[PDB]
Amino acid sequence: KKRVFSGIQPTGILHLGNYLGAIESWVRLQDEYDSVLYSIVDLHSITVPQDPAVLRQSILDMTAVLLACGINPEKSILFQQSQVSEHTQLSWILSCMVRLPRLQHLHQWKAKTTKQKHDGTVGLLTYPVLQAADILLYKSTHVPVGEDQVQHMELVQDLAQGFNKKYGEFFPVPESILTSMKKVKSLRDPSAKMSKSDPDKLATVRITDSPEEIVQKFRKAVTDFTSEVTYDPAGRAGVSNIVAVHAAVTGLSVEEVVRRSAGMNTARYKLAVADAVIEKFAPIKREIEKLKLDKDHLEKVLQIGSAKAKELAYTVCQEVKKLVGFL
Amino acid sequence: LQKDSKKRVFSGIQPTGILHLGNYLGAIESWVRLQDEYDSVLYSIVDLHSITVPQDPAVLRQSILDMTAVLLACGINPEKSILFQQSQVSEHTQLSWILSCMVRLPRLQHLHQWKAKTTGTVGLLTYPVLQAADILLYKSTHVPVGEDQVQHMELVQDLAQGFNKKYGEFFPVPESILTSMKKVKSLRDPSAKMSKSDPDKLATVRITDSPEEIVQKFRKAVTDFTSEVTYDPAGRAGVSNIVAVHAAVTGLSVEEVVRRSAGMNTARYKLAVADAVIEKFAPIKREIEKLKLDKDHLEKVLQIGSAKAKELAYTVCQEVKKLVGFL
Ligand SMILES: Nc1ncnc2c1ncn2[C@@H]1O[C@H](COP(=O)(O)OP(=O)(O)OP(=O)(O)O)[C@@H](O)[C@H]1O
Ligand SMILES: Nc1ncnc2c1ncn2[C@@H]1O[C@H](COP(=O)(O)OP(=O)(O)OP(=O)(O)O)[C@@H](O)[C@H]1O
Ligand SMILES: CNC1=NC(=O)[C@H]([C@H](C)c2c[nH]c3ccccc23)O1
Ligand SMILES: CNC1=NC(=O)[C@H]([C@H](C)c2c[nH]c3ccccc23)O1
Ligand SMILES: [Mn+2]
Ligand SMILES: [Mn+2]
Ligand SMILES: [Mn+2]
Ligand SMILES: [Mn+2]
Repeated sequence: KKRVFSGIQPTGILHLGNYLGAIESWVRLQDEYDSVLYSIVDLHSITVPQDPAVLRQSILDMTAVLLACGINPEKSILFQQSQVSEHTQLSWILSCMVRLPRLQHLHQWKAKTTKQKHDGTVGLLTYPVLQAADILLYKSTHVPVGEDQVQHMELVQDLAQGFNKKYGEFFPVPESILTSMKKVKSLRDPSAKMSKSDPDKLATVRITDSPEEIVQKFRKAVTDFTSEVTYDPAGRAGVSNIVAVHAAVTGLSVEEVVRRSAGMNTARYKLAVADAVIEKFAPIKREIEKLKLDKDHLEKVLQIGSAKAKELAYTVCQEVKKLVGFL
Repeated sequence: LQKDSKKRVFSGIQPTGILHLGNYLGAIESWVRLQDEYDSVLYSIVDLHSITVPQDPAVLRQSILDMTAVLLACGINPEKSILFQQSQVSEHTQLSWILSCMVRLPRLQHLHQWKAKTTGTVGLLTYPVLQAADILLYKSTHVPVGEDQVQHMELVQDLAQGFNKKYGEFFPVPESILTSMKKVKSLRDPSAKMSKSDPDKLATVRITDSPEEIVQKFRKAVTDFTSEVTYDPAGRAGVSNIVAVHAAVTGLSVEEVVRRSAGMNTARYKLAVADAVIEKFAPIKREIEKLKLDKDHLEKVLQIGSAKAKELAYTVCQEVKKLVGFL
């Protein structure tokens, strides 16, 4: 059977990259596939230190945001990763199949400075394995992610294959789902992806930002000194990112938005894109504001989702234990 | 040093391999005794730990049953202690993940066990973290182990303290219990500990060994060619190990066995120790043989024990989750 799985960390506020890279896919997917699971991955969150009150609130906030984006709990299973014990159990098993250098040499770790590598947690080092577990546990076939997680998907595939080699065919080898906006760039540093953890508030366009805030971020967005608007990602990273965003939020092609902007300079154009983003977000923000007020419902939503996931997970984990030799 | 009110003993053994003199003198004998000295005692067959070395599932399966027989035979009493299967309690890996988010890679890399085995998997690298979780999960205060695990125990204490520093005093900082026989030496290499994983059958005195086998192993035991029997670990490692075993099995002191052996050559002396070991093991071996006959009973003992552990564990893990911010 086919099944979609994807995850998002509760920490920070959901932004334009998350939305274009993945969340939009999630919403579409729920109507295309019979079985769909979306997880707020709180376990992944703590790979970096979290304040407990902040984390608790982020989970609630993310729940509101996802619902506001269109995730329907009648159609998908929206759940809290920590509430399903099986994730870590499978992760352990998987970790017994992975050599340390495989993890060390993943770009997301490898890129770090020697110091940063000395400072990061073992959880941070190992999250791809947990990620593999999150996916494999439900025998998922399709996984929507951003570009930064592609390498991890290969590991997930290798893990499925490796388990299968040993114990016989058990796990489907999952496939990534990527969008054109797989790597939305930071507004302030177009070399970098847009991130929830970016300390620079200007860089990141959040779902909950005011129109005034969004316009300002686009006003401050780094471009270049060419007046005309063109799409040229190698040449003009910031402008191209902005154009791409525009195309994505409008449903027009890059070629069309560039066409429509003739005679408009970048500076003006950037504010246009901001207006487009504001429109796309606006209904979502209205719903979030409504949802934020009923904590109980948000908690209930996760609880029920978590119960549904647990039923699925328990069954698989028992099968896994038998294959391994535990039972 | 241990000044928490509720005392609890925790210890674990890997199902894989054949229990040997070092396991028995180092740990297992202790366990039996402890079950009478402490009101709460947990002994875990740590199957999760075994798979840090790839296992054949049939072999692992059988190993678990066999370890259960061996422990019962040694005198572990399931109405006095909780004898359980690690894998049946999901909380261990849950806690382990959280702890792994509080430790850095170099700390793990520098551990002697890791360095020794890898001169290697993520699971192997991180077993000490799981070990900490195994202990901490039950708010255990006392941990009987051999010498080879002492370094790991210092990490367990550090992890408890780390968690406590962050979230408030929650975990007791456990203490090792060590015997005189904390490092029983290999009969063929007195510089090395006796190990289940040692390929050289002669080095290892197994619980299931025959009297002829045991006598031969002592006969072949490596030692010096000084005729008299003395205790001198620095200068006479092999002989001293044999003397120490003799004293442990008999209940007599090292100083006493040496005096009684006055007028005895080393060769005859070694065989005398062998006889003493055979006698100690003989009832245990008979019971093992009997217990192996009823697999349903062995399975049921673990099942019952695992259910008891699960209830204890669930309660703690929920508390931990609240502290962390998951709940
Ligand atoms: N700039 C981006 N463009 C497209 N997709 C993205 C972008 N940033 C994150 N994603 C995707 O969003 C999903 C959730 O990732 P995550 O929760 O780590 O968000 P994040 O913005 O990277 O936050 P953090 O900075 O805390 O890691 C993943 O599939 C990830 O690939
Ligand atoms: N030679 C020894 N002397 C005393 N205690 C030992 C000895 N070897 C192991 N132990 C103890 O026995 C317990 C179980 O360890 P374990 O199950 O790993 O046995 P092992 O013989 O080391 O097997 P392996 O070689 O597969 O690791 C631990 O507390 C360990 O410290
Ligand atoms: C720091 N952990 C992490 N970052 C990521 O981008 C992934 C995401 C959040 C993730 C965790 N489990 C998943 C399962 C399927 C798709 C994405 C994820 O994990
Ligand atoms: C390979 N894993 C491992 N080797 C050891 O000696 C320890 C033992 C078996 C262990 C696992 N969990 C424990 C909790 C308390 C005391 C010992 C252990 O772990
Ligand atoms: Mn991320
Ligand atoms: Mn419009
Ligand atoms: Mn060992
Ligand atoms: Mn006797």
